[PDB]
Amino acid sequence: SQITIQARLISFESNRQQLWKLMADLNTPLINELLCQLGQHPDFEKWQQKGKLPSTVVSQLCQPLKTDPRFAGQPSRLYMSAIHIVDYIYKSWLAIQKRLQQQLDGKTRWLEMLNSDAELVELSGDTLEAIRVKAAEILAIAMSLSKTLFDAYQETEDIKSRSAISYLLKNGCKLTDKEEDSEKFAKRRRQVEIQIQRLTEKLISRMPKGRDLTNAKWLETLLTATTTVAEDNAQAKRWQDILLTRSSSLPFPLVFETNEDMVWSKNQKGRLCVHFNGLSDLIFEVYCGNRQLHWFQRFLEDQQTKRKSKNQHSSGLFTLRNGHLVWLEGEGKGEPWNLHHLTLYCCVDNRLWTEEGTEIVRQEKADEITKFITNMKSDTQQALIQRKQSTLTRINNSFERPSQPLYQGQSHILVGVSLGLEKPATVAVVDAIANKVLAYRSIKQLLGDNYELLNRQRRQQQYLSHERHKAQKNFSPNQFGASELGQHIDRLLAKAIVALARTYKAGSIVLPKLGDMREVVQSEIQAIAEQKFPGYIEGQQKYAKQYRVNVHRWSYGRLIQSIQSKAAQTGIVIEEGKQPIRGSPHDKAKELALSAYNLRL
DNA sequence: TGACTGGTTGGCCACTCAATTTGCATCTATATAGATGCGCATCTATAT
Repeated sequence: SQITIQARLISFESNRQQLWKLMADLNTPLINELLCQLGQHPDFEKWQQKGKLPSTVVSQLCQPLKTDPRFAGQPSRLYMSAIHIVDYIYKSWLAIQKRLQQQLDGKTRWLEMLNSDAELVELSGDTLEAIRVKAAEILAIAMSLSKTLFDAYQETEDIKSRSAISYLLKNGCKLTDKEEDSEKFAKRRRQVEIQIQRLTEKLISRMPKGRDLTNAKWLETLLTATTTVAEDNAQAKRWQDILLTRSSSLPFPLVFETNEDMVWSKNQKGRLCVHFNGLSDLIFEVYCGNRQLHWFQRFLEDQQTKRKSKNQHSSGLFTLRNGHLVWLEGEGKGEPWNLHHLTLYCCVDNRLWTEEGTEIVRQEKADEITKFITNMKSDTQQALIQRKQSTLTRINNSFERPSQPLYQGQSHILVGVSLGLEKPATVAVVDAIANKVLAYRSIKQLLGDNYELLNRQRRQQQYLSHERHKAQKNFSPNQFGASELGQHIDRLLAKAIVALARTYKAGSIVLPKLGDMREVVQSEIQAIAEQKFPGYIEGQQKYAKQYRVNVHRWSYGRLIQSIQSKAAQTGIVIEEGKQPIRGSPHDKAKELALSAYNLRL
């Protein structure tokens, strides 16, 4: 449901320079608090096993750095911004590492389980029919299915008769009469080996890096490498890998996770202003287009409404949720605080705009807070329960807000969206009780006046990829791509799909479980290419470049998110299902929506 | 007393095969104009 809106902040130099000095000084303990985990912390491998960072460890590394002679000059809210960012860095990276570990194991199982029909006969000492009969018994026992069969191979080895359980699993949890081609099986088993290899490589990841602004390592390395002689090829390359590294120009943003830690006001000139907790001397002026101003007026109205009411209304329902203050990169020459541009990005929960939507968040938080208090039931823990119960009481007192009746769709009408390489979207609206398609749309309809933009995107990707190649050979800085055009097209389709869902009173939009299509294609094309260029690895990589590149450029996750966002701002439910391997783009969309309807029970 | 601040859970070449075009040689079975030979009319001559 959340959105991010933005404004540039304007102030006189003294204020934009003082804030830069604090952020160039704050950017450094964001580096030192990474290193205090990256190599200093002894428990680190226990966290990599569990997949989660302990909720207090970054604060317990930061608390003694608050008096460090290098870091002591900063407000209490700038240290909380440091702790926030470093918590979110590790809390992300450990959660990436854990899903990779789980995938590697979850296929190391399957590379053991996957056997040819002849190997099952040898391993069982029995007929492939005896295996078909035992596979029929195992389905009769089971009737969670695929997991239950995996568990019944992980348990219940059963005098190697788990051979028949692998026979079900390789057949997609079904009986098969046909006996398989050993060349097709060799390609299949090789794809798993490739996925296993690729996972054992990706299992090791570069320990998350800090944004060093100082150039000190680079300058020290330059004067070392030019005046001294390396003792090894490894040392001479270690200096090369440092000297090639581009250094950052921007400090990490400030994060203000409490909405009240931004204070709003109106300037004499009638313009809006803002100030931050601990920087309450530095008034900043808001500059934003009238297409976004209504939120910045709402910020000040939410604040005035609470202050006019003796704090009896809660910022648990303030339209602003959190702010990220960032320096966007400028152009040309000048001091960093005169060259770059302070920009304030406000997280906003869009459903807090209206009274009917605010009531949803009131019920959502009142249920979550009630459960929290009953799960809790020590000294400061009682003070925390005072924060919570003052919220649980205050959240019932309403802000005066715009009214708009909630959208309601028919529980039987669904929009199916089918994504692919040639057709980025294609739509079928199904009445699932009639089994009747109400409408279909192809791309030429689904973004209408804008259909020239798909042809533009394909021209621009091809044109600009060649210009980047020509530019790199000359060391030109000019490096451009179609990324913002692809982002616009994915947003045009997201608006049109939801406008169509509203038009037909659909209860939900259905999006495919595409999963990691990029890795799957990379393994399939490799297992095939190894049969056509054996030993010539450069020829294996050249086999289907344009197909592999087009799959790595395929924006399916960004279109899926663009539709999710616009649907949840409108109130339409999102649902999911398996996308058919065969059929036209329409048939894919039709069967996808009907499948998601069948999954209701 | 209402402000401030602090808290905190595929490509380049070499080789092969079906085909399918084009040309030439060899029947072949009919169509068609010129010798050749009776079969009678017609004229001439000869005799009682």
